[PDB]
Amino acid sequence: LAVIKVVGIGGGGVNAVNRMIEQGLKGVEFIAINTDAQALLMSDADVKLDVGRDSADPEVGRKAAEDAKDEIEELLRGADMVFVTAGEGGGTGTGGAPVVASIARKLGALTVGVVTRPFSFEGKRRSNQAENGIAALRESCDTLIVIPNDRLLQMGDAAVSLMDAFRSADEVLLNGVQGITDLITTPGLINVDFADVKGIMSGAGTALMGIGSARGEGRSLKAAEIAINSPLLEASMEGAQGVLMSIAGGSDLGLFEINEAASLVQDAAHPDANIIFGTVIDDSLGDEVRVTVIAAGF
Amino acid sequence: NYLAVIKVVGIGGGGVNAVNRMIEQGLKGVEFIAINTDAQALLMSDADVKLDVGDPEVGRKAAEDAKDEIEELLRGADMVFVTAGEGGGTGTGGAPVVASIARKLGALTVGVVTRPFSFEGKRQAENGIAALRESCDTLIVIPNDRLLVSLMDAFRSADEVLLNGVQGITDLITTPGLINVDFADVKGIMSGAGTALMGIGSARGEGRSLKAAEIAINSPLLEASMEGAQGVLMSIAGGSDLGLFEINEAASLVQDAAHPDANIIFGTVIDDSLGDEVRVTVIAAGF
Repeated sequence: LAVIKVVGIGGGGVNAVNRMIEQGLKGVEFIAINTDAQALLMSDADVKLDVGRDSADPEVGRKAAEDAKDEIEELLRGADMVFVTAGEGGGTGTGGAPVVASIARKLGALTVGVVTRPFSFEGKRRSNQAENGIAALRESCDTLIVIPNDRLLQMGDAAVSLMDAFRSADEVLLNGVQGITDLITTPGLINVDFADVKGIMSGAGTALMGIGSARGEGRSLKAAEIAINSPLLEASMEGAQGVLMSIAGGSDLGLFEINEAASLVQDAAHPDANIIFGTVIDDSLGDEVRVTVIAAGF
Repeated sequence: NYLAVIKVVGIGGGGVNAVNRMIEQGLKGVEFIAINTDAQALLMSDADVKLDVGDPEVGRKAAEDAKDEIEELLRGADMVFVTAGEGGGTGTGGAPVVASIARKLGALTVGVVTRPFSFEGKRQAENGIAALRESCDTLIVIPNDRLLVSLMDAFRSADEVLLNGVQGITDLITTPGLINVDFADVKGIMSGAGTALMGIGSARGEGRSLKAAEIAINSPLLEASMEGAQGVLMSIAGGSDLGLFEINEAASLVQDAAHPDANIIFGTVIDDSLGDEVRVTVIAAGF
């Protein structure tokens, strides 16, 4: 029984965590860390830590987290797995996320970062800051999944508003966390457990994700094809040496269709790729199946 | 007055986190108080009462500055637990202040303190124990080394015994069982008793009460202090189907194992969520 903690740090990470809670993500403890007590008050996270109270600058965010490092470690003690989520580009997330991940990693927890890069329209300073924060977080994570927000706009609705675009960013962060955690907490016919996940995500390094869903005839092939070709994968599926694939569906998700999706992914992967295939029971999906691919080792 | 008023104070990040864990696990019949002692950070809490009075010396001074408010929080209590939980920091300086206020008020004052695993290294901790000991009636010391398995099993195992450091005793007082205790006897055995050690034991099915009790009494956490103890508190938590004979067999075992001059308070707790498991807690004080 793996103990999994999902940390959202900074407004962006805390927003993402609230979304995970609202969408019913289970089997995990939610931890919100921010430099804003009022925002935290509104959060439904299980644990809430307000940091840097005496002090969008990443250094201020780094020091607030460093100053609270004993406290953060005490909250993470006992976790088998720690997710560190943030919207890179601001101060608290950018600066603080590497501190949290270092602590988790020192404790020996399987440490997964899942972060967004800001949209280009947010400006060059947020983009430059996100890039430094990402390199920093990369050093302290087993796997760092980076989601380019720019690529989210090549999906979804063309008349998308600004709020809709940021909600989409939150959603994809949820998708990245849940695609992994549900294998462990609510497995289907093919049970991929914590030890399996740990084997493929330990020291895997920088990673990209792809997501697809579909309903009806050939739903599994279609969802897997969509996920394989996801703009978020940056057409780097062919080069990945490690791939973790998650397929979620109702209790009637059959092995034949699981296998059809798995076969499609093998044919699209690098010849030497290590690919783990797992399934999730999610009775709330109806006739739809949801495929998630995590690609690493390029 | 007749339903004993018990207050559980978590001070510092570790203490507040412990209180949050106790709330989350459904520990009943007590009032929870979370006291934040850091200026730069605040761990939020679902405790009944929260006080933010934000290095041990820093924690001590911060608590001293808020002593009138803390005294008002504790006023009325028959019994006060004080802990800074796992990890050091400002809480270790604040906890003795809270304990001496609780006690100057007349409450039975019980500190719970942990000694970290040796594998954690050392930065003070001992100074916090001594100061907390001087400020409490009883100080329950939990040496985490005796818990020894992954690193995360060890930490989770430490959190569990910390929680029981409070619940084993409070449940005995607050939650009815077949055998109920007189709080005056609890006060009698714990007032000015000094350092106490704890043993826990668990078993299910056949012979469960004797097995659980035997495990509790031979617990490495008691450091073989059971033979010499002059004060022993023992609780058996189980379902409502817990028979008097098996209960008495367990009570009998602890008497035989204890020093003949020992003072012994014994009771049971009806917790029906345990199924066919029984959980024994043994608190031993004196030499």
